[PDB]
Amino acid sequence: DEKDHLIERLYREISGLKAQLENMKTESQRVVLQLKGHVSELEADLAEQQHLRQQAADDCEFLRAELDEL
Amino acid sequence: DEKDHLIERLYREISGLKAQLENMKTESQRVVLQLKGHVSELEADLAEQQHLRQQAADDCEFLRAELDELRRQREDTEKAQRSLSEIERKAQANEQRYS
Repeated sequence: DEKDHLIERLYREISGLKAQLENMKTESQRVVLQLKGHVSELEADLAEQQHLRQQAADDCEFLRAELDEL
Repeated sequence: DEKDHLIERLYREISGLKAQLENMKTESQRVVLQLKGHVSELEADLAEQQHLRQQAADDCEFLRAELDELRRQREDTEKAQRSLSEIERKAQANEQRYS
């Protein structure tokens, strides 16, 4: 015993940090994936709705023409 | 002494693990926040589109009805024409018949 304890003590701490790092890495990924997924869903949704908009916009515009014509 | 070397190494491993960790905490915070805002920007961009779509949708419905009515008018005017006309072009077509 002596410096040997300082050694064991330090090894214990290192062992801790490594463990810490891993958990935070796992936790960070479990979230960034879930957030990215939600994002990709929305992007999709937006594209579809963004399309329907243009569709209806063009529609009325042509209807407005067909009318204003006759 | 030989253990002094090992002690020095361990203290350096630790200081590095702490930085390594720290960075991660920081990056994770940034990344997660940025995404969360991206969601909000879309959570909204979407409403934006659903709104304009709907707004335009029933907008055409109205026009579509405007058109049906005008077509109804033309249609009924014709029926009255090809009906009252058949009566005349068969009454005066009847007068000459007796000559």
